[PDB]
Amino acid sequence: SAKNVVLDHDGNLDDFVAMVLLASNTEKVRLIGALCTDADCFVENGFNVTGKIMCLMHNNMNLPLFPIGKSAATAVNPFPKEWRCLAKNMDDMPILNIPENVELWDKIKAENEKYEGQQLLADLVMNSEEKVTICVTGPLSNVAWCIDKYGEKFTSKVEECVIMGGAVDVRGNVFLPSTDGTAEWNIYWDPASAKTVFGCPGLRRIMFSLDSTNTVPVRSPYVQRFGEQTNFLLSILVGTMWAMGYYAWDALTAAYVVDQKVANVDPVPIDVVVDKQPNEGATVRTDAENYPLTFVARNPEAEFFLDMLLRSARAC
Amino acid sequence: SAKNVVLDHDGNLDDFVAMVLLASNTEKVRLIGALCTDADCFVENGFNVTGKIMCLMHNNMNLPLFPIGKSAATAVNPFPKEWRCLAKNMDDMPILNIPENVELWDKIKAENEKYEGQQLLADLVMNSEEKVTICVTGPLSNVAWCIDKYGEKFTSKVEECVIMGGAVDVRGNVFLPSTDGTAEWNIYWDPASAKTVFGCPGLRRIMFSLDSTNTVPVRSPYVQRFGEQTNFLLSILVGTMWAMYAWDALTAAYVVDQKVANVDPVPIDVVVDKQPNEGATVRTDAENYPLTFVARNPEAEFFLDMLLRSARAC
Ligand SMILES: O=c1[nH]cnc2c([C@@H]3N[C@H](CO)[C@@H](O)[C@H]3O)c[nH]c12
Ligand SMILES: O=c1[nH]cnc2c([C@@H]3N[C@H](CO)[C@@H](O)[C@H]3O)c[nH]c12
Ligand SMILES: [Ca+2]
Ligand SMILES: [Ca+2]
Repeated sequence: SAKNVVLDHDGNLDDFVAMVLLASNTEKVRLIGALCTDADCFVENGFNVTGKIMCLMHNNMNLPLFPIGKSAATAVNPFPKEWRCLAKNMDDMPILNIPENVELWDKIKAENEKYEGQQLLADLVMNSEEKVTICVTGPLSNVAWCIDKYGEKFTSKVEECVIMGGAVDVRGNVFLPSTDGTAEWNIYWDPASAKTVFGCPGLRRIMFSLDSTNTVPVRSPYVQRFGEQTNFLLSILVGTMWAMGYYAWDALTAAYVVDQKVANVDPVPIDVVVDKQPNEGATVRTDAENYPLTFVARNPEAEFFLDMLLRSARAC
Repeated sequence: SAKNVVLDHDGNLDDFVAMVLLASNTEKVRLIGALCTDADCFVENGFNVTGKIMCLMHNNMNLPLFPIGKSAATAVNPFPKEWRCLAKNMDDMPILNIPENVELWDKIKAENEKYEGQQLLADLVMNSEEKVTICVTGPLSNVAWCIDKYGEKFTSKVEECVIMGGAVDVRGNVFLPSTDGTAEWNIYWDPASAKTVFGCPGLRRIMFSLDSTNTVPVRSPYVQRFGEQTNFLLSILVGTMWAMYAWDALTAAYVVDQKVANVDPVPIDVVVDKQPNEGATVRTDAENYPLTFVARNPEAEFFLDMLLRSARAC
C-alpha cells in the first residue's frame, strides 16, 4: 500500500540521499517522478545524477522507471557558487557509472531531456489516479508555479507537500553582509514562490524547517558505518555522498514521507518576507485571520531516522 | 626483482592515487614505507587514510605491511585550507572503512603512531640492504632534513629521488597577491628544503615539473572508466578520488616503469627569498652545479592504462 510520491529537488548531496530514501522504501513509497532545479546545483549534472541513480536502482532492485524533468525556474537570490554541487562530482563516481546502468540511462535520457520540470510536476499530480505526496528538498518555485497555473485542480490532487525549508523559532542559515541570518536558503532562493506556497489554502503542508533539521548533524562516525555495508550498492552511494555545518536536511524530510513517526507536527500560520530587508526570505508566524496552517516538524526522532537511513541503504 | 621504494607524501588525492600505483605494482615496486606531511592535508587524516588504504590492500592481495610515519615538518607557506580537508573526506569513504580492514589498522596503529616521519625516512633508506628510491609527492622538507642530518651516509643509499614539483619552462601554479605565478606549490611550501635537495651533489634526482604533468589532465570520460571495474576495490577507490591533473600519480607511475617518460639533465636551483618568485625552480649556469633529470613528453596513454590496470589488483 505505497503512496505516490514525486521528488522536487535541487541536486545537492542531501537531495540525492533523500532520493535513495524515497526510492529504496518501495513498501511505503512509489516514486512516480522527479524534477531538478538549477539552484543548489547545475541542473544538467543534477538531472544526470538523478537518472544514473534511478537506473542503478532499476537494475538492482526492480525499482520501476519514472520520468525526470529539468525545471525552468530561475533564482531570485542565487545559491553560493561553492555549494552548487558535488553533483558534478557525483556524475563521475564509479558506483553511478556501471556499464549496464549507464547504458540504460543513455537509452531513456533523450525523452526525459524533453520534459519541462514544472509541467511534469503539474501533470503527475493532476493525472495520477490516487493523490500524490510532493517531497520538496529544493526551492518552492515549482510548487508555486503549479499553484499559480492550475490552482485547485492541482492542490486538490496533492496528498501533502512535505517541504524542507525555513526556520521558525531558530536562526536561519543565510549569512550574507546584507542579511540578518534569520532566513533559510531554500526559501531565500525564491521568497515570492515560498509565500505563494505557504499561504495556499487547501494545500496540506508539512514543513521541516531548521528547528527540526538542526537535530541531525552529519558526523564522521555515523558516516563511516556505511563502510560496514560496502556489499550494498546504495551504501557505497550514500556513504560516498555523505563522506564528502552540514546536516541531513533533505534526508530527514524524505524520511518523514517514508514514515511519519520520524516527527510530530504542530500547526503554524506561515508567511514569508518578500521585501528586500535583512530578513528577506524568513518564514514568520503571521496573525492574519483565516490564514492557512502549515504543520511544522518538531522533536524529530534522530536515532530512528539514522537507523532508517542505514537500513534503507541495504535495499541493494 | 622489485626495487625498494618509500613514498614521502602530503595526503591529497593524487598522493593517494600515487600510493595505490606503487602499492599495486608488486612486480616492480617493493613499498617499504611511507611518511605523511601535514601540508596538502591535515597529517592525522593523511596518516589514517594511508593506513586504511594499506590495510584495505593487504587484506585483498599480497602486499606486505610497511611502517607509516607522521612527519614533523612544518610549512614555510601553507596550502589553502580548502584542499587540505580532502584527506578528511577520504577518511570517511565507505571503501576505506570496511570493518575487517579498519580492525587490522586499529591493530597495527600503535606500532606506527610512534615513528617520527623524517627519522623513519632516514632509517628505511640507510638500513636497507639495497638502495632505495624515494617517491616525493609532497614538499621536500623531509628529504632535506635527512640530507641536513646525515649527508652522504643518507644520499649514498638513495637509488634516486623521484620528485613531483616545480615548473621549468612553463608557468607555476602558486597564484597569490604576493607571488608572480612562476612557482609551483610543493616547492613554495618550503623553498629552503627544496634548494638543499636540488643542489645536493651525489643525489640522483628525477623531476616531474608542471612542464610534464600539465600534459596529463584528469578527465571525466576517463574517470568514468573506473565504473567498468566496480568489482575491484581499488577501482572504486581510485575512481572515487578522481571523481571528487594527475601530478603525483604520473610521478609514481615513473617509479613503477621509467618508460613513462624520457628525462633531460638540467641544473636546477630554487628561489628562497620572500619575493614574488619565491619557490620558483630556475635553471642555473653556476659551474659544477648538480644536474636534475627533468621529465619530458610523458606517455599519457601508457600512464592511463597502467593506472586502470593497476586498479584491478584487488
Ligand atoms: O553548505 C551547504 N552545502 C550544500 N547544500 C546546502 C544547503 C541546501 N539548502 C537546504 C538547507 O538550508 C537543503 O535542501 C540543502 O540541500 C544548505 N546549506 C548547504
Ligand atoms: O587544486 C588543487 N587541489 C589539490 N591538490 C593540489 C595541488 C598539490 N600540489 C602538487 C602540484 O602542484 C601535488 O603534489 C598536489 O597534491 C596543487 N593544486 C591542487
Ligand atoms: Ca536541497
Ligand atoms: Ca601531493
